[PDB]
Amino acid sequence: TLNGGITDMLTELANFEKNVSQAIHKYNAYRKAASVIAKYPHKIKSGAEAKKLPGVGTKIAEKIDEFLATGKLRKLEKIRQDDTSSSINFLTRVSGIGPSAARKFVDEGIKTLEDLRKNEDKLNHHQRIGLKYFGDFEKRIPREEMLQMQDIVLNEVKKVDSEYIATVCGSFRRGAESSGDMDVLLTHPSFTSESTKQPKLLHQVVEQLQKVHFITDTLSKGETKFMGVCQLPSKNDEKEYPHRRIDIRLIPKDQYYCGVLYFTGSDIFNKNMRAHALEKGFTINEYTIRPLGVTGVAGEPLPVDSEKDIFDYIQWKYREPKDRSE
DNA sequence: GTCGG
DNA sequence: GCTGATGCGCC
DNA sequence: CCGACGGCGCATCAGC
Ligand SMILES: Nc1ccn([C@H]2C[C@H](O)[C@@H](COP(=O)(O)OP(=O)(O)OP(=O)(O)O)O2)c(=O)n1
Ligand SMILES: [Cl-]
Ligand SMILES: [Cl-]
Ligand SMILES: [Cl-]
Ligand SMILES: [Mg+2]
Ligand SMILES: [Mg+2]
Ligand SMILES: [Mg+2]
Ligand code: NA
Ligand code: NA
Ligand code: NA
Repeated sequence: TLNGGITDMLTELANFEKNVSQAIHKYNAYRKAASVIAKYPHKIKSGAEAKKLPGVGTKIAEKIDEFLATGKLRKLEKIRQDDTSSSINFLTRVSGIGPSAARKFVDEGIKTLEDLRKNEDKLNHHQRIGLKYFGDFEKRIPREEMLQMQDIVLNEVKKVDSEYIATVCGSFRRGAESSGDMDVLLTHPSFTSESTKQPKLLHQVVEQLQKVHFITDTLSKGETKFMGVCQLPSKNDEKEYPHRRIDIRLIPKDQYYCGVLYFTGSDIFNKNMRAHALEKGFTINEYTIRPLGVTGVAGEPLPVDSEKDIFDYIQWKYREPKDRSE
């Protein structure tokens, strides 16, 4: 793609800052620069040209100058040749191992998948699951399979109570031809900002999905969020489907539009949308859009009747989910 | 790492 | 148990 | 050691 060299470089640096340096703001700066550069509709011919974009400063402009001149960056060469860095970065790819645990493990000489397997007693349940399905979770899900999964989920939710409404969000709702995982937004009339009437509204759905063997394991679970694992059933003498990650989020029904905006993403579109909201004097989360009063504190939630209404408050032209991907 | 108070 | 900080994760 | 930077759910740890 156009300017793919540059956005790959900046992404790789981003992941280094997050996973090795533990520098989440440098991670976020590298993410933002890559984002702006990717939507820039010309070939970047210099770092100066790039510097003009919001989120590109001197140091990134200089890196872009090097890469444009040489087709590589020495900094990233050194990082790739550092075995310790590589090991730490690699371990964070296990679901449940973040930058902190990855550094702890590598400090104790645990550097490979083999090592994690030999030292399974050192892992929490989440991590054990991340490891068990490490290969599967590296793979994307074709949209064809996402359709089957949607259909299993909607049907089983329908069977618990026909008043539930389940919406597959994330990259799927953005129309992607493959997805990293399944993200499901769930609402029920009994759960609103004003009132929780039923207990166990999420629980009911999860247990039903476990009962039909769709959901296979649980990473974490509370009253409104479920993180876990699921699997399509497969046909005889045909290899199984990979196990997949699934996220379910129960949102107050009167807050559907804020929730579906959050859960549709992308992640960087969300952060950028929320960033623009702050400079417009608003704050947005998955529940509400609120005005910022001086003293910092946010005021009452503003009424919202559509996804677009949230765009309106901050004066962004509406973006279809298609055009919310990076 | 970048931008803005 | 609490409050608050950290570590994991989600978009 | 200019500080903010998007915002939060679930699990767990420190200091009560
Ligand atoms: N864009 C910047 C740059 C620096 N600082 C901070 C860092 C210091 O804690 C404080 C005062 O730094 P200086 O004395 O360097 O700023 P001066 O304006 O006094 O420098 P000069 O003597 O160049 O005019 O401001 C800031 O708030 N915003
Ligand atoms: Cl940082
Ligand atoms: Cl809403
Ligand atoms: Cl809120
Ligand atoms: Mg997803
Ligand atoms: Mg997800
Ligand atoms: Mg994601
Ligand atoms: Na810039
Ligand atoms: Na991880
Ligand atoms: Na509108």
